[PDB]
Amino acid sequence: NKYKRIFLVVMDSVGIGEAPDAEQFGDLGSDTIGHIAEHMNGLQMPNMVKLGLGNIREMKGISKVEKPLGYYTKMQEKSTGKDTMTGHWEIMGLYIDTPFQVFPEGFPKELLDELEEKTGRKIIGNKPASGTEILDELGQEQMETGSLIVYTSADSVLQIAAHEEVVPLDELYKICKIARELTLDEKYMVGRVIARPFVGEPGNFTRTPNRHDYALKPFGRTVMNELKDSDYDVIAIGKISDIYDGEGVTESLRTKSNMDGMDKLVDTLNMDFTGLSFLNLVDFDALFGHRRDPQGYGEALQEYDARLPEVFAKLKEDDLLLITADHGNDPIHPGTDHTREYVPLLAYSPSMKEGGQELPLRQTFADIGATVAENFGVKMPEYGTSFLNEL
Ligand SMILES: [Mn+2]
Ligand SMILES: [Mn+2]
Ligand SMILES: [Mn+2]
Repeated sequence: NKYKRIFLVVMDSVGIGEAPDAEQFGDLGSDTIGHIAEHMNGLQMPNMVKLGLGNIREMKGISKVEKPLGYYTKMQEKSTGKDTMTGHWEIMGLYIDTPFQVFPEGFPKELLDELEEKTGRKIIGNKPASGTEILDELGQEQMETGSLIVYTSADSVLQIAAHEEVVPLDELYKICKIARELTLDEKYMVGRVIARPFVGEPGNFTRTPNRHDYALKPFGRTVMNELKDSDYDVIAIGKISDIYDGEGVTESLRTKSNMDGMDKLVDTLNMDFTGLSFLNLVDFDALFGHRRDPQGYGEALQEYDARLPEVFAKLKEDDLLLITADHGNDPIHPGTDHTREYVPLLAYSPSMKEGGQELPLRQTFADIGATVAENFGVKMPEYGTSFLNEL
């Protein structure tokens, strides 16, 4: 193998400007990093800059360097959707025609009608809400009626809340499995059905650790599957395992924050493995992009950047670091959805003694999967063109 270990970091939602097909999505003008940089009066990301972020695109506080540490370019999404699952599935070598849906005005009556028809239970709520908001509003009604609180977030999810002392956990799980079947329908296609059991009393409801997720498997066998099948390590950090529903994963490390994600990345650098370590930094999307909070987003990017020099120090000659994103989520954009954007790609190994160069623009995110597959000599994905030889 050219590289013994590849460290792949997805800065979730960290887009680098509207894609050629942004108009289709109502995403004209979208620019995640650029708008944040403007809000911050210049972003402080000296390490990403050293890698060549400004060489991809110059933005406020983010300038090009003469000798970037590694190779750089951006990637264009080929799949139809701009959601997390589509982006990640494409990165690992797939092409996804059918987009996952979001529901800012709640779910269509037709879906909720069938769920009622199959479960024998009434549905209340049917809107985007945090767990706390929806429970304060409807928790008491739920307890008194045995109805199901159905709600969503800004992402492609269908969440079902029920009090553990009113709806048995096992019954809630059965209901979520029914909802999971009904939502395998392109009209209602949600990435994830989530059981949200809760306990307590009016004015004091708490969601329990008995949350269960019902995800769809990737629409194809991914480069991760092939790595696992060839006895390579595939270490998933953060939301990665969930995003792929465990497919191709050999070890999964849960994280609770971006900083914790970087700590686990550091943990994997200290591990003797051969294969892939794959981190998702989710705070960018979950805490800042969807909440349209450019200040919080900017601070998070600066916090992430400050962690990088330790990563640089731990990389070996036969390690490769890949940093990218899965879509945009411009925190100064209308609405709460993601934005259709190019994503940055930075590829760095300490063995690049003379620094890196510009790569041709990646015409699909699957170019990452193809590169990983070629490196480890496993079956090449159907989509994607490897840039391994360019490095
Ligand atoms: Mn938009
Ligand atoms: Mn995402
Ligand atoms: Mn999102």
